[PDB]
Amino acid sequence: HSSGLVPRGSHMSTTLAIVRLDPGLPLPSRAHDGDAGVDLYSAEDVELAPGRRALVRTGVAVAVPFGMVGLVHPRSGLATRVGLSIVNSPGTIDAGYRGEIKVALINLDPAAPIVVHRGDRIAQLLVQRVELVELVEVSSFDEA
Amino acid sequence: HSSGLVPRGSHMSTTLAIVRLDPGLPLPSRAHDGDAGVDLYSAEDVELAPGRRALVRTGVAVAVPFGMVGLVHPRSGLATRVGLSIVNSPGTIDAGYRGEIKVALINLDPAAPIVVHRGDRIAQLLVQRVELVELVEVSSFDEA
Amino acid sequence: HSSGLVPRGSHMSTTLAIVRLDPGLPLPSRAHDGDAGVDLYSAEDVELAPGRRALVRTGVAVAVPFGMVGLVHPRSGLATRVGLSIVNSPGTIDAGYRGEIKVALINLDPAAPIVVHRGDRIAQLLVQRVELVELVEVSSFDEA
Ligand SMILES: O=c1ccn([C@H]2C[C@H](O)[C@@H](COP(=O)(O)NP(=O)(O)OP(=O)(O)O)O2)c(=O)[nH]1
Ligand SMILES: O=c1ccn([C@H]2C[C@H](O)[C@@H](COP(=O)(O)NP(=O)(O)OP(=O)(O)O)O2)c(=O)[nH]1
Ligand SMILES: O=c1ccn([C@H]2C[C@H](O)[C@@H](COP(=O)(O)NP(=O)(O)OP(=O)(O)O)O2)c(=O)[nH]1
Ligand SMILES: [Mg+2]
Ligand SMILES: [Mg+2]
Ligand SMILES: [Mg+2]
Repeated sequence: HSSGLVPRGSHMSTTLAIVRLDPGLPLPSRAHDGDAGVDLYSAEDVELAPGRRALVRTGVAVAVPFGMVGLVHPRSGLATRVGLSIVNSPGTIDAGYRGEIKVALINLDPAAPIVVHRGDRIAQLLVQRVELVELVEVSSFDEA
Repeated sequence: HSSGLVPRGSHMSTTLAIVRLDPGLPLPSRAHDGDAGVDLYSAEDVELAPGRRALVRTGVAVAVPFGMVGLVHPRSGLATRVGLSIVNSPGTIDAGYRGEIKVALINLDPAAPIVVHRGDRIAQLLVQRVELVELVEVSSFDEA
Repeated sequence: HSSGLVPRGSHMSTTLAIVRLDPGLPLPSRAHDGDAGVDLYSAEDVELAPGRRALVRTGVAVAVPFGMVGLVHPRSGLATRVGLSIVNSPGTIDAGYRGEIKVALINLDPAAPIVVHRGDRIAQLLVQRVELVELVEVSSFDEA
């Protein structure tokens, strides 16, 4: 009945430890139930003239579980409306990283600068399993 | 023997409900067996001068299963040949979305405009599981 | 005790067959334990003036398992420092592909050209499961 009970269908759902390096920002959350991503905030004010990029602090650190990856995606609304993107998209956040998550925002508009404010939602963070593959070198795919 | 039988190795393979909002376009399909993506069509004719972007209608809506994500990726051929990309790539399609899938195409060529026609394959849609992570705020990764 | 023993927690970890088409380059490896990606090398020297793109040979071919996808992501360091990106990111490598992996590098800097050398780490390759979804066409999401 209350939300502290893990419902049967979410028994196996994983936890992500997070430190709010900038406690002034809300915890990242999912916009709606079942949303793939939790939105990351900007800790900072930044203006991007057309074509410029910035490495923007999000004020969070996370501990992606071993066997998993964090993935930093552009929001579609800002992408379409003003041409905001992420140079290294999808940003790859490794299980072992304990640093601050940073977003390499870029202005892909021709002519209009983008102003981002501290407390704006600038990206989305997903968490997926990844295959930590063992390479097997072969001389031909025949043999494999 | 016939294709209506789910082969043992595909017993668990998931279904994706789709509505062809624009019934004039073929259903998205995989180019070859085991292909990660089904190709999305453009419902529309659009010309992108260098550096410009457009939000292009695909004529489909989908129901990504709960626990899953739809992911909209650029095709590599158009990317290399004419510099076509997707501003918000990888496009994030949430389980709860029942709208039309739209592709934010962008011309990354310097000098040559891209012409897209209705019925062109402009992107690829993948479907993956996602971890709907429960955030656990900690003051340090020690504690976690 | 020795590394030839598959530790219990990695019993199920998957193998990826690889051919070094250019045996002069090291095998792709993970920068640290639990890293999502193995770094791909450039087989070639290439200079990208601002805004230009190139399809760069990596000197490898791989056999992504059936049920899986290879994903080619930008490195964040080069993305931020010099504006290097990948036009079709995330590059989609299909299970059935046995060709050379190629990286569609692009210079997103305004003004400074990027020089890549043979033996530079230019991208990262991830491997994930993918849902080879069966489309089910419906006239409305009601019915589904
Ligand atoms: O390439 C895309 C990406 C998203 N979408 C749709 C589906 C997705 O569930 C919805 C929201 O995507 P984002 O969360 O990336 N956009 P934004 O964060 O700007 O809007 P919202 O506040 O709706 O989450 O937009 C597309 O049609 N095409
Ligand atoms: O970054 C990439 C992406 C793809 N590829 C190769 C492997 C992949 O299986 C193949 C096809 O990729 P796309 O489906 O993204 N390209 P496209 O749709 O233009 O061609 P096709 O008609 O072959 O699917 O191209 C690369 O070598 N590097
Ligand atoms: O969008 C990003 C991407 C990465 N990162 C951090 C987390 C990740 O684990 C770390 C390394 O990312 P890359 O491997 O993509 N960068 P690079 O290969 O340049 O550096 P390294 O040599 O550290 O792997 O950088 C971010 O903070 N934001
Ligand atoms: Mg959103
Ligand atoms: Mg294709
Ligand atoms: Mg790296």
